[PDB]
Amino acid sequence: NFIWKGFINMPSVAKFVTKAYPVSGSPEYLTEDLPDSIQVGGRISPQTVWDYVEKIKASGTKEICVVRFTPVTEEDQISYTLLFAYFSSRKRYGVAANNMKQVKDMYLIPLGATDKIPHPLVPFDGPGLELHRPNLLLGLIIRQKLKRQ
Repeated sequence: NFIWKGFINMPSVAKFVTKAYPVSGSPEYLTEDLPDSIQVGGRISPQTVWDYVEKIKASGTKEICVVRFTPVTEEDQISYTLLFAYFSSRKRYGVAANNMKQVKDMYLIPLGATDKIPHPLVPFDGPGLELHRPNLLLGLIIRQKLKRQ
């Protein structure tokens, strides 16, 4: 199942619809906690500003929910690729500006072909990403627990 379907809008440049699939959180109903359109507020220094995720981790098998985005239409895939191309070229991450209900901060991570997988997210605990991937935009959010029902 897709956990969330909705828009990812960076004004003018990338505006598109995308489905969100779990990568490092247990998937059981979280569409409640997310709006329909995600406005991209700006940027953040990914290569150094790992530290905020590191500051979050207190325990042993602690997850912050990380999802991958797939565009639903051939049309969405162009805008998708533009937003990816936008951040990947500049070596920055996207940041969401929208009223964040229980989410404090949310980030879009352009993941292309990395030899070492961005280290501070790799321990997934639950699902995970495949080795044969396209260029992917990931959503960085919050989960805790695993098997819900």
